[PDB]
Amino acid sequence: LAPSVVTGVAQSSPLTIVTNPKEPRQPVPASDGADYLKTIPGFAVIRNGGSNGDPVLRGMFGSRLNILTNGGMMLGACPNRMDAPTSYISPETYDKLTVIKGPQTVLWGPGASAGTILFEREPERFGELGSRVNASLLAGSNGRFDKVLDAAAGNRLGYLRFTGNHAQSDDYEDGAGNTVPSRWKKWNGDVAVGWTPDEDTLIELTAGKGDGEARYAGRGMDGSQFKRESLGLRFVKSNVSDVLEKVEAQVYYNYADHIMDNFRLRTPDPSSMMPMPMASQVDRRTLGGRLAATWRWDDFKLVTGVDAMRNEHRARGSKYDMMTDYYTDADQFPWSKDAVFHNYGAFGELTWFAAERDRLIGGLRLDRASVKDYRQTLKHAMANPTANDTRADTLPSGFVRYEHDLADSPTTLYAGLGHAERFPDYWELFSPKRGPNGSVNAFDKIKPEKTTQLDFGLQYNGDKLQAWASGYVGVVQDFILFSYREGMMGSSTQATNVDARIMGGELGASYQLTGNWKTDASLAYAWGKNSSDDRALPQIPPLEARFGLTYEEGDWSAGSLWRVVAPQNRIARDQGNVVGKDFDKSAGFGVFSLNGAYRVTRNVKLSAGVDNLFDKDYTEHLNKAGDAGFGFSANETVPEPGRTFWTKVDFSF
Ligand SMILES: [Ag+]
Ligand SMILES: [Ag+]
Ligand SMILES: [Ag+]
Repeated sequence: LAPSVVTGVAQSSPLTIVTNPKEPRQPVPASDGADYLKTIPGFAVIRNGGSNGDPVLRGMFGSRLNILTNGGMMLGACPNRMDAPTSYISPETYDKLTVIKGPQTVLWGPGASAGTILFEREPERFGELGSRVNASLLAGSNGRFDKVLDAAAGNRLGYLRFTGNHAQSDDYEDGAGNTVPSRWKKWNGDVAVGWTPDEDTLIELTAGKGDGEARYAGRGMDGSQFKRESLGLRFVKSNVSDVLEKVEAQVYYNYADHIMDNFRLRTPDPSSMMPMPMASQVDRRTLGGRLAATWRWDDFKLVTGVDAMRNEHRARGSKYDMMTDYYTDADQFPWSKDAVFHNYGAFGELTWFAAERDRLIGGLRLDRASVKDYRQTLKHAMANPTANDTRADTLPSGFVRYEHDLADSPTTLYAGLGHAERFPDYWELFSPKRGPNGSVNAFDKIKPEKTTQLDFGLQYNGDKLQAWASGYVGVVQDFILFSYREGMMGSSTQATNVDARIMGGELGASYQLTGNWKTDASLAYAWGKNSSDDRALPQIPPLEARFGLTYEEGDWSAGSLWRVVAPQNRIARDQGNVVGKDFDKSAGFGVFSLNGAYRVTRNVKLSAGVDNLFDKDYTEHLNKAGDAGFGFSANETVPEPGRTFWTKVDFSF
């Protein structure tokens, strides 16, 4: 019953991790989706600045991860992914974060090669007329200050719910006393209206908005705006029949409006490729829906449904007349549409409870994906050879999983085969300046990515000791890979298709030593190989381990955490994704941190922490290369923060 601070999350069900994001996390997160996944073994984060990291799962990056918010899909618009999906998510506003590792589900959209991530909010359960609030404030080093509010009121028949947050930090300092360009600010406000005409019905309308700004240690530009707009409507019916346990319909609309420039959060580097004030605006409009029925009968559960999705991308730039140094901002020009994606899918999952200690699950889905290139020209300007052209493909995926509970031990074993196929996304088709060799551009030739992967592992849910492991081996056909070349002026990317082998796993245990002392540990490993070129895959996080120690008496608790990270010597220089490249073997490091928590009232709880107690100067292997405009050298990557203190108070009524 004693309050805690979360240093790491364990796996509770096979392949499935579930956590409540509202608890204090020990490497305290910069109020961003990617930082709440640091806590779960298998995740790493490309650091861009102080916030807005790009999450990497088992070495896979980007659209290989399926990031859902209330079953809806929010996607960002920057061509260089300053606004990864998780930039718009504020996790402590959500109630449940769950992660399914590997291509082992079909219920939540196409192409979840690496895994799916589901932030949800469970609906209110009001009986009498009533209300509830929970809130939190947080203050830390470097001007870090966060407010979070969650309030609802309603009764048997419906409810109003408000969720909001405001969060900011100024530039942090690394372990050497250098201050890192990394100031950020974020806010969100979202409302939900729910109507529950009887206990077998739920209709809910959601709407919300958010904005932010972020300085980027790399990049060469900063993000001055991250406008989000979201509209959602869903519909749940329970127990409509004896076999038809549930029917869920849902429709959602998301809009991202991003602005990047070099004069609002920095001053234009007078000796770069951008000495002139320049901004670029992009937006992304996303409309999509789901409809699914769950059938339960005998020893079988069956979920069948269809989903659909459209999304569109547009952009406009600034202009700088140079011999009259007059600046025309981007809002003075029209939008140029440049891409439209469509997807329609149909899916089903079947669970056979072969009684007792045996479970067998299989799913399939078939997807029709299509894109149209709307760029009339390229970037001064030249013709686009694929203007108005279209591409489509029909892509099937599916999986089988078997689960076995043992006789003696409280042990579950499991193994699964999964095949997943993913249509290339906006960044793989539109951001590279060159496609495969012999191609007119990326849009024309980049093939879908096809992943076949074997997942297996076990859980020991004993008393005193809980343990879990999950491994994976797989091959990827036509893995989409970026290469960087230096043609004198500027850097130029090239997307290609290669074949890859991948493997790895995570394991962890927590032992309850006494009634007061618990210890736990985790290990995460990833390995990747480009078979086409016989060399390592780029941007693969090195071997990582975490050891925690926690004492809890009555109302209070104290924790320690050691994070130790191996060097990464398997690299692929000048290859990577759309965001970063490999360049140098990384050094290992260890980082130590302390936290404490104390329940004052049944409504008020306190916590505090020191991150990086020993002020270690360290950089992660994945982090982006720092920009020549600031104090960063040649492919030196942005360092991690130095010692930081934080304190937090949680309220609940
Ligand atoms: Ag941008
Ligand atoms: Ag620029
Ligand atoms: Ag310019």
